[PDB]
Amino acid sequence: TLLGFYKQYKALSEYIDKKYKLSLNDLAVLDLTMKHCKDEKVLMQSFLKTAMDELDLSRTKLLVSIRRLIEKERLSKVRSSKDERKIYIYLNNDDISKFNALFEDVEQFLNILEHH
Amino acid sequence: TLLGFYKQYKALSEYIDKKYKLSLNDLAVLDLTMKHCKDEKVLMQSFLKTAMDELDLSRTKLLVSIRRLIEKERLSKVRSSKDERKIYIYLNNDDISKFNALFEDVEQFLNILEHH
Repeated sequence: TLLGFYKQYKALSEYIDKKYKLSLNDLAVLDLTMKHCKDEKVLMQSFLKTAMDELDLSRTKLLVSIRRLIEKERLSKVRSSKDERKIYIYLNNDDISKFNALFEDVEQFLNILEHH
Repeated sequence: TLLGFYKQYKALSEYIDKKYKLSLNDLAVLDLTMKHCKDEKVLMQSFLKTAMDELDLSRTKLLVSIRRLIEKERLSKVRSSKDERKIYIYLNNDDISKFNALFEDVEQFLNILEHH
């Protein structure tokens, strides 16, 4: 069951990587943004604080994930308007359908792995 | 369930890393040395062949796990005296003792994690 768990993680991790060019860190971050950012803009700084705390990653590794997500069009960003130093992240409606598709696919691959 | 699994994996990895200075890849390989070089010295080029076959890891990956397991004195190697200067890997009785103590401890921690 240790070895079992190792096979699950490797298979799962290869699947996500070959299919969506994301890591599990990426999916952990994306899932956070769903809870804290559903069609409501959130300041990076505030999100990074919640995120570092909840997922025990470095600030540095989170920004890698956040950049990758926005680069791959799974998460949105906005600057300004008033203050050109406050950046905001958010999930729009297409980001959300994408989120629903990625996780149904990924969670269902995990259900299968959890048997064989 | 996705984030659950991620949490489990993060915690197990960190436990193995902090307490044993090993990775999951290592444990997997060690488990594999236990199904193959418990009773015989085994030729390393022969181990890897059946290792990649059964674990699907990078040859490049395996050679670093093996070497770490020997450096950590959880696996043993010897150099043919006879005609080749080829390398054999094997588990001795101290190694097998360390193997059972290691897997007992890690399986028990995994068991704890799989309840929360």
